[PDB]
Amino acid sequence: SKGEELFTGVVPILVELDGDVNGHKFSVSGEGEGDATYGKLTLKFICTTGKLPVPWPTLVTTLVQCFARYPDHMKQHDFFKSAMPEGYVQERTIFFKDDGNYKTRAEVKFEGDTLVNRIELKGIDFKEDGNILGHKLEYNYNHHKVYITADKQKNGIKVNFKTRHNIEDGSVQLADHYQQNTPIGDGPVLLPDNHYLHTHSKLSKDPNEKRDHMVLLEFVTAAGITL
Repeated sequence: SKGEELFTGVVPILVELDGDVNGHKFSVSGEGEGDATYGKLTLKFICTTGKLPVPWPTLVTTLVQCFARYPDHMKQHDFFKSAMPEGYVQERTIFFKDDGNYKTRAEVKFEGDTLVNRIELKGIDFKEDGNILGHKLEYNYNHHKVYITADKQKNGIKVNFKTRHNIEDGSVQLADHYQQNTPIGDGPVLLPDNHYLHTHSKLSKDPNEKRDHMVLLEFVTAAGITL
């Protein structure tokens, strides 16, 4: 796709998120780069409003699937790049098992040479002693399978997946993600056959960063269509 040509090299990224979880407001800014040829993201995020009221790993999925590596035989199924530069709206509900949920709405698009992801998040019905507000999740991240199907009548896609977050005591907090993406522009997009993305992420810290933050290294590769 024409949009695909925008990802042939290293692309700078800006992320902005305004959140409100059980009335606790906060803001996060991130910057870094994506190299879709390798399916690779490197990003650093800061909470600019003070301490983050939720654990960092709960925000990873919210905080640019246009950087996925699509193998050559699957390039016709890459909705995300095909929507660029005009971009797409990405909406989710994330249901944390036995706990509250996030609803998110984001716009992902190019502004000059930069891929921007701007997001609004609202969290409700969380338990004060739960694993989220109680900060009981370990600072790490698992590997997931992100399922994608077409939504032709909206000229977009529907996406679903579950993430697994290690809890300090050895149990696992599940989060069911249900997601919809729509193009911002009117132009044609690639509507894919059913497939999925493999993800894996490493979370770390900057030893010189005093603010509450998260350093992230992530790899995303499309699969599920046979070669």
